[PDB]
Amino acid sequence: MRGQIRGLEMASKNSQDGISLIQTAEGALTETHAILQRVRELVVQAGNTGT
Amino acid sequence: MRGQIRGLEMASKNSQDGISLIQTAEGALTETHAILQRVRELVVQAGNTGT
Repeated sequence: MRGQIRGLEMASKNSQDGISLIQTAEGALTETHAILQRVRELVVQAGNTGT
Repeated sequence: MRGQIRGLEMASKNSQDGISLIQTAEGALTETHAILQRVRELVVQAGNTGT
């Protein structure tokens, strides 16, 4: 039982680290996203403004 | 949705620029027009005044 409890607690640590990682990469993709929003503004604005 | 909203707003800008362009060229043709009115006055007045 102490085996399972200790290993499980350290597993909780492991999982929280995972939450950290995925949180970082996610916010990174959020920035990527907003940038690409600006990109579409620059593809509409680079519609040659028609010509 | 933010894609469509942003791109659409900048599209409104694009269209208003188009309104500007067409407004300019239109007023130019208006001047051309009135000039050609004077031209017909000068083709009637250059009817040789008959002779």
